[PDB]
Amino acid sequence: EAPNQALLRILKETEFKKIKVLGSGAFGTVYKGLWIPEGEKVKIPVAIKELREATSPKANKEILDEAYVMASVDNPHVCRLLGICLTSTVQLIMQLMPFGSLLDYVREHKDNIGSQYLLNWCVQIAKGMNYLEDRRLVHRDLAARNVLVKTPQHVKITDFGRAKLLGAEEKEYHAEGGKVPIKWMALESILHRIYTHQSDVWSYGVTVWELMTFGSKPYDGIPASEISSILEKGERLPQPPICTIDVYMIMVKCWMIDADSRPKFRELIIEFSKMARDPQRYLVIQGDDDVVDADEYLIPQ
Ligand SMILES: COc1cc(N2CCC(N3CCN(C)CC3)CC2)c(NC(=O)C(Cl)Cl)cc1Nc1ncc(Cl)c(Nc2ccccc2P(C)(C)=O)n1
Repeated sequence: EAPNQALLRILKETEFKKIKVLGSGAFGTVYKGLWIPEGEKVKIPVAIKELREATSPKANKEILDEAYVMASVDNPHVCRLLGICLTSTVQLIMQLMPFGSLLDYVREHKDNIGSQYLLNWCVQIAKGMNYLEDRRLVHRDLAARNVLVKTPQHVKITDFGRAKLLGAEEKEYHAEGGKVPIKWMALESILHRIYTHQSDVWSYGVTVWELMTFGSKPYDGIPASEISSILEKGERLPQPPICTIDVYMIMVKCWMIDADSRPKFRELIIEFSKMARDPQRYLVIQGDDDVVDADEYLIPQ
């Protein structure tokens, strides 16, 4: 019920210069690029997104909605929406995450530092979510894929297409149909489309399991239609090899059926925080020019 005094910044399409095409597909097309606030003497590196290329006026609904959310978040572990450009096709100008998705990164570099990296990432993602929990925001699509790498030491949560902001008396979002990422999703949601902050904890568990397994596919082989029952019988993802019981037990708590006996993000920070002060006790792995980054180009507005 608090007034969302966020500022939406509209950018002249001339101020920035597309440069290459990082990925394309469902989202549409993301372009590595560069933004030069005029008469400002900084060059800010950016991703520039547009959903494919067809008019589809229902699409701009969705773009302008993710832009609404991102405009309303500001945390060191959540993606910064920089502004939009009101071209025929509407574009989201976002901060460039130079190292790509965490999913890729862990896959590409299975020579990944032990918990120092792994458990540090676990802390930073819990901080990210706990913030959205303050902001009464429910991500509904937490996954290794949707976490970007600014540096190997600093990650941020992205992709707010499915995000929903709870009203001041909304425990759950009661969603319509659609294609949903079934393997990352609480059961109460897979069955009753009831999404919650605690449902987001479950997706945090699958994400952690993704990182601990260096990129494995949840329930690989299984067909998503099965998942609902599989998890109803009592089944869960396995204990990843490098995982001590201490870590694996935390993952398993995020996957309880009663969502109120699942742990809270503020606790997840604390616990992983503790573990990351003695990383090797918990994770066992063999061998352990005018540019300004956006995190320093603070509001000219
Ligand atoms: C500029 O660095 C990036 C590089 C890449 N690669 C991946 C491999 C990479 N190799 C070099 C660096 N290390 C060491 C790893 C390997 C080079 C090219 C990607 N692509 C992916 O990691 C997959 Cl997704 Cl192809 C991204 C970015 N950067 C970026 N920044 C902001 C956003 Cl908002 C974004 N979104 C975005 C971008 C693409 C697709 C989808 C999405 P969305 C809207 C759904 O989040 N990307």
